[PDB]
Amino acid sequence: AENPIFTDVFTADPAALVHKGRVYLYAGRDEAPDNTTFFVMNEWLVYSSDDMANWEAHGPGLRAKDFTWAKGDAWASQVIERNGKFYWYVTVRHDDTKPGFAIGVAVGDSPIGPFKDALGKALITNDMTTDTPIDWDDIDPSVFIDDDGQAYLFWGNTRPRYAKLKKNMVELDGPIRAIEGLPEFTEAIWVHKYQDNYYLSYAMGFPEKIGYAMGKSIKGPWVYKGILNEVAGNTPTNHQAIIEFNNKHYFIYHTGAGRPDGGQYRRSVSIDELFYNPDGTIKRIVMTTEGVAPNKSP
Ligand SMILES: [Ca+2]
Repeated sequence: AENPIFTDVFTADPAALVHKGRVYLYAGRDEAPDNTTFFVMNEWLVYSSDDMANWEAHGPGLRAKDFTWAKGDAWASQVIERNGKFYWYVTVRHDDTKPGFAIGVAVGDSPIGPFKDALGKALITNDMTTDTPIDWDDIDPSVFIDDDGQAYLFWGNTRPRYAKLKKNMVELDGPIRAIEGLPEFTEAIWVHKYQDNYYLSYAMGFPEKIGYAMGKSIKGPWVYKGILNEVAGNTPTNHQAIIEFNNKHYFIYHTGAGRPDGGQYRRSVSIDELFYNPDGTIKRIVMTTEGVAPNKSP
């Protein structure tokens, strides 16, 4: 379970879920030939584990070009289960009909697919959010289903936003709302709940750290609580996912510590353990070479 956990490919922008006693881990595959130009990402890979230490590779689960309305760029994504189906929210570069990055959604009958575009068009297009002129604000989706059954889509670079999702998971319900209270917000929202607190962690500043805020409701208000993760080894992007599995908590992220020539466009998923303080704040992550111990259900 030494970090990075996969040595034969470069993996980035991790997301994870727990389904029938296995963790499923989703990540973009970095195919950039070096760290000199830009991200080259075409497909997302799927892995699974019953102990957080030994991982089964399932191969590509989805490709950016699977969305007929996308140019490419298999950017940050997240998968969630509802009512027996799996909804995969993706960042992709939209074709020129609606210039800029966008958020798509695919649907699958199992955690490993087969996945297909659930809409045949984008869920969020760049032109739906014009309070900033940049064309990469509509990236990095995070999805959450609250205890009352209301689902929510969070996203954004520069401008943090969320909206309710309909029960079908593929349609917005009501207004796109701006989120307040996240100082130095950059991108990469992850939302989770533990006991009676909600947590919104995010990439903060640039080069990126991870900051986080706590709320008593999924609607906020969000109260900033400080740095969750220092700048990650040899990468300016710091992209995280937090899950609870078998009575432990896991901070899944990426570094540029892989070989050969890991770096900003050739990243590697890593995992370390996450610990709560009694008051529900989170101890700052310690990023390690050793990673996590096996934690299989007895
Ligand atoms: Ca926009």
